[PDB]
Amino acid sequence: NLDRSNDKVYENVTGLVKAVIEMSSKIQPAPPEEYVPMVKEVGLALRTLLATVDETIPLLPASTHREIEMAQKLLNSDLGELINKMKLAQQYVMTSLQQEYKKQMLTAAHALAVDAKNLLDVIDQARLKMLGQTR
Repeated sequence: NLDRSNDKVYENVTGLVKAVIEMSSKIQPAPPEEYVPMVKEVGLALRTLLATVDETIPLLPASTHREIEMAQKLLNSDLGELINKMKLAQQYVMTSLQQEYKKQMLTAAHALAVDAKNLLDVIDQARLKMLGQTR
């Protein structure tokens, strides 16, 4: 119901989600020299999203602000948890425990994606309350 043609928030949340998805789908058959740069991708995507959000806050109801900020905070946290796991799977490279730590990357990542999506919903709301939509 909201025109997206010039909605970066959306556009960026979409990138972040894709980054995750493509990483989580290429993860199992892959080596560290392949999944680290993938994770870096997620980061860059997350970073870009966050900046965009920052500039958007100044144009949304002071009310919402707090939540959006909290939501932002989570996203960062998530990425970290991901990076930690990535380091782990990186350590136990060719071993009996690699394919197991990778599954933890998967979980971390998926969380990131879910929260990224919620950030969108929170902001989508601000946008609607601001544009003055009915009940």
